[PDB]
Amino acid sequence: KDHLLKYNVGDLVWSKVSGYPWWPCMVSADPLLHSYTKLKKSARQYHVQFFGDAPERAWIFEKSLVAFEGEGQFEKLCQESAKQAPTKAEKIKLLKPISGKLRAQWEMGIVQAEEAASMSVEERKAKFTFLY
Ligand SMILES: N#Cc1ccc(C(=O)N(Cc2cccs2)C2CC2)cc1
Repeated sequence: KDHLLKYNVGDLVWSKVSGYPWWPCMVSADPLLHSYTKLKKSARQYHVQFFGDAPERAWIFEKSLVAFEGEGQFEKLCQESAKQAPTKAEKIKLLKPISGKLRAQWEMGIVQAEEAASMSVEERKAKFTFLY
């Protein structure tokens, strides 16, 4: 059913998790379930790996994903998420630039994602699929 789906394994995406900035990810298979997409059964989720020195993984709703082209998208993603926010505290935090450990890790993720973007889907799957 790959053709009916917005993303496939190896596609680079930005993911939005509450309390975190938009983060560079790669759509991948769940190491235990062996699936990359599912219905939580009307809304679609995708399994993603978060790039960086301390990688993580999650099932994310399609509405919290944006196709990754590059770092230049980040500014508009922050602005759009801020305008879409209900609470004033949420808006303020979204536009506040990342700092410390998290900023360094986000930058490491970008570096990894940009290398992955320059490769074919097959090549990046082989190189950037973090085992679990
Ligand atoms: N290198 C690195 C790094 C990777 C991941 C995260 C991270 O905690 N989350 C939240 C999570 C949701 C589910 C599992 S983890 C991601 C950024 C949103 C932080 C740093």
